[PDB]
Amino acid sequence: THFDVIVVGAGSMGMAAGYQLAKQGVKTLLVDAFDPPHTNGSHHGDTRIIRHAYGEGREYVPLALRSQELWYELEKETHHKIFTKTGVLVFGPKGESAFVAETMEAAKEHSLTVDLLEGDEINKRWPGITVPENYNAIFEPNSGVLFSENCIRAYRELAEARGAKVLTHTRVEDFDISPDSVKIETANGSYTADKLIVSMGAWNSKLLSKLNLDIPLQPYRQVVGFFESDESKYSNDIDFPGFMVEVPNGIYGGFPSFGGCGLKLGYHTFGQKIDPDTINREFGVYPEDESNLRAFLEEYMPGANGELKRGAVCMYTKTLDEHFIIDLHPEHSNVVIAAGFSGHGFKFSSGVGEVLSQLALTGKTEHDISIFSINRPALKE
Ligand SMILES: *Cc1cc2c(cc1C)nc1c(=O)[nH]c(=O)nc-1n2C[C@H](O)[C@H](O)[C@H](O)COP(=O)(O)OP(=O)(O)OC[C@H]1O[C@@H](n2cnc3c(N)ncnc32)[C@H](O)[C@@H]1O
Ligand SMILES: [Cl-]
Repeated sequence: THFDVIVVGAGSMGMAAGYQLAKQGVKTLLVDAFDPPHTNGSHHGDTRIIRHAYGEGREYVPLALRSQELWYELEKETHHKIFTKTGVLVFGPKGESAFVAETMEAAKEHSLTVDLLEGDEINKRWPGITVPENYNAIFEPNSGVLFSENCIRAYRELAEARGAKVLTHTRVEDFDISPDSVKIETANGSYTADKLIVSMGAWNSKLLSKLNLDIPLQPYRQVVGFFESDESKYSNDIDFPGFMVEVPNGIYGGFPSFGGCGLKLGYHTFGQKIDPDTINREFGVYPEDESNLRAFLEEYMPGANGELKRGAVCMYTKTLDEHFIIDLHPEHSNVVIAAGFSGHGFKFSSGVGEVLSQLALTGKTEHDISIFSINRPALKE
């Protein structure tokens, strides 16, 4: 059967696209190597931060705000839990974090609601945080935490109810693009459509070559740990925030304990360079997995440094400039690419689903996606 649209990779981006297409009666096939949500890609480990005031760049702010509204819409549409409004705390040494400074500029440029705090004020407001007096902070009360696996699961169920088809456990191996149609090849059969969306996560770094693209995309092994914590300090129930922070040796992101699961932490600016088909997905096989996390906790969040309850191993896919790629294929207007989310895309996946649907159906989008151009110089070595 010939589809209107085929999505290859039904993960964060692809499943959101599938939902957007299905809701409009577009006949859509999604193909995934596994059965999303799953633990082999970039979307597991339960939780993801969404921030609006954006330390990676003030220009992501409208897409973040649109995505936030889309997440509230999803919360209303499903029985799965989507979002909890933890707020997000950003801190770092005063005058020595570009990330903090840009987050502050973004909030002023877009009139976001934030609180500015420094030093002992941070430690006083949130028992359990111990920063030096020379640190400053910006706290965003209305952003928070997404349950990422639930997001994908909900978009899947909703899309499928509207007639989208999802072909699981099926790896796309090659492509054949014509001026007026697209074709995918798999071990389970070949499929055709009018339009293609390519959203294969870390595997974009191996298979975009089949579409005659040569773009630096490096996959990285990124672990997270959940730690037994003082629940009187670090529980969501006592308003402990989500956080993304810069310290002299890099950026860390974390989450309050939800229902006693433990504070969750990840070291964002370091990971191992890997291949997605040979990555070691067992937490704790390198001593850095646990040690890098406790190095942060014992300094800054000392009551959240108990027994390791749970670990996970996830992948980032970085571009050279760490900005996304969201665009048409330069040689094929019937092919849409979503790649290179550089460890910070999940929060936008709802909005990206909308962009991808518009690009597929119309070749354009109402969103400003200029900074994510596939033709930009900074993508290339
Ligand atoms: C790993 C990670 C990422 C992350 C994060 C912490 C960790 C440890 N923290 C984040 C945060 O707090 N907030 C945020 O906004 N983002 C954060 N991230 C990044 C984010 O999770 C990623 O940027 C995002 O998930 C990327 O999504 P994308 O849709 O690109 O990737 P995916 O969900 O893995 O989906 C890809 C799918 O493609 C399928 N696949 C692969 N190969 C094939 C083939 N050949 N054929 C068909 N399907 C294929 C995969 O199976 C997967 O489902
Ligand atoms: Cl990523």
